[PDB]
Amino acid sequence: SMDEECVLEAENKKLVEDQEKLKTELRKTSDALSKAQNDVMEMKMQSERLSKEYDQLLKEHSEL
Amino acid sequence: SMDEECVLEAENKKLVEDQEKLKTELRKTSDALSKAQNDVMEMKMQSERLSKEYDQLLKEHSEL
Repeated sequence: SMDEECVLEAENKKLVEDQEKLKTELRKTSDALSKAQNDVMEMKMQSERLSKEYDQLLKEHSEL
Repeated sequence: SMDEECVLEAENKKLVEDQEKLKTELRKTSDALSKAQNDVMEMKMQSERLSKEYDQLLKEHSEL
């Protein structure tokens, strides 16, 4: 009936609105996860580089 | 019409099901982010600690 349809329509508008909010939130959370995963990666290869230069410093002083 | 009603109904079902997919997906991502944020703090304190003894090691050798 026309009334049932108008209820379904109203419900569908609300669900689409909620889906937009949910997608937005998923998108932010997901970006944040990505950035954090890069930061952990960038700090590791940074840290490795640093340790190599550390050991090298020790050597510069162990071999004169 | 009854055709329209049946389409709206099908769409309503799909939207409710997708809403659950999105909620779970969000909950998982949020948990993963939580873990990665902890790893960032871990990574940080390691890298900074390393960097500090490196700067100290450099300072000890520097005066001309």
